Amino acid sequence: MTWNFHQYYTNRNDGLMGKLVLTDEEKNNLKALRKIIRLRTRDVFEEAKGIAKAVKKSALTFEIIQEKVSTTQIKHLSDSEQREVAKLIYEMDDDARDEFLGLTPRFWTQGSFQYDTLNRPFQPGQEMDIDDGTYMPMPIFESEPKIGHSLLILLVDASLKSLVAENHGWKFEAKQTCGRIKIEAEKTHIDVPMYAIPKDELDSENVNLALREGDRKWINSDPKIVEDWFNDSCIRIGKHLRKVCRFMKAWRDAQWDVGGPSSISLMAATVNILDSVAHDASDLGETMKIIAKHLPSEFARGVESPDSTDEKPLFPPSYKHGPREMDIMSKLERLPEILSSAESADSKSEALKKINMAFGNRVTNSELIVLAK
Ligand SMILES: CN1c2c([nH]c(N)nc2=O)NC[C@@H]1CNc1ccc(C(=O)N[C@@H](CCC(=O)N[C@@H](CCC(=O)O)C(=O)O)C(=O)O)cc1
Ligand SMILES: [Mg+2]
Repeated sequence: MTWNFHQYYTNRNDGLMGKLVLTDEEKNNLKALRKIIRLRTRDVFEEAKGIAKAVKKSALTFEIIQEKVSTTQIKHLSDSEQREVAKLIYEMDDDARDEFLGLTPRFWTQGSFQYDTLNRPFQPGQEMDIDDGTYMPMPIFESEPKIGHSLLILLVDASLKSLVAENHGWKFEAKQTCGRIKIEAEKTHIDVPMYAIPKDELDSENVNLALREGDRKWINSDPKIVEDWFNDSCIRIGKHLRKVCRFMKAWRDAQWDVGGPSSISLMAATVNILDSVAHDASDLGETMKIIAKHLPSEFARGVESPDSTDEKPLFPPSYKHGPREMDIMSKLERLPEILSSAESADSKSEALKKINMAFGNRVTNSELIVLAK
């Protein structure tokens, strides 16, 4: 009794991959959602820039500026927020207004869904986490850019909130790093962080994330850093990297209804292990056992972000562990034992049941599990 699980994992119909990967349709529906947001955000900025251009032509009273604001999509903000938008437009200097009039919101063409490892949600209440940033090409700024933090966030909020008003089942929720649209019926939420970038390329640093609460209004955070890291890793290691990342993310979804380690911490740890430990990429069952064996050590040490400019660990080191991190360490230690137990189970039926204690009950096809060669 030594069971092989390579097809349990990799089978694109009945295997774990077949249960995790979104259909071409479901993917296109997320793309459609994403497109609706981007269009509305662009539309809102035009409406606002429309008012700004009228002010450049003639400096209107605040009352007239406010009336114009009130009949834009910005009408979906509160009264005080509309006043604030109208006041910011009223207060613009010539230099600032010309900047604003040249600003159109930008979106990332290279962005995939979770580095192309977005899994179908497993447990009831679990939702797909989709991020689509809005990039604001502006002059490089020291503290604050000509176009203010406040105005930009208000306009993005107006965009998201105006969509929420026109679409039943949608809700808005403001977060630290982003505005969020939650669509519970579609088990989906999409986060719209807002970044400031240089007008002329020059993209290394000076990607600035807008923070909604607190003293710092902007922080340096370039999502391209982690994206490049991971894409390069997949090239260096092989096509199985994304698969094993999907599997660990699925394991996480199965072990915790809410909570568990971040997907990125699992990706960083998995990459570290596959770079440093011999494995056979032709057997994902053997490969997963190798990953399972080494994860506890990766997490115990704390998981460093692949972005060297991020001082905060993706997962805390052992000495900073509370009940939640202790819980996570505990399940990580169980994982390699679960995989070995499945491997030596009495039957196909039992082997499936045991491995499904790691990844949840999804795969129903025991025939994917085969007697070892
Ligand atoms: C890559 N980048 C980069 C960054 N950082 C670093 N460190 N290195 C980098 O290389 N960050 C940002 C930078 C972004 N590059 C971009 C360049 C252009 C665009 C862009 O979306 N342009 C259009 C969008 C409108 C549209 O197409 N509308 C469509 C539909 C819009 C839709 O839904 O998609 C229409 O006509 O209807 C525009 O100019 O308005 C988006 C991103
Ligand atoms: Mg998100």
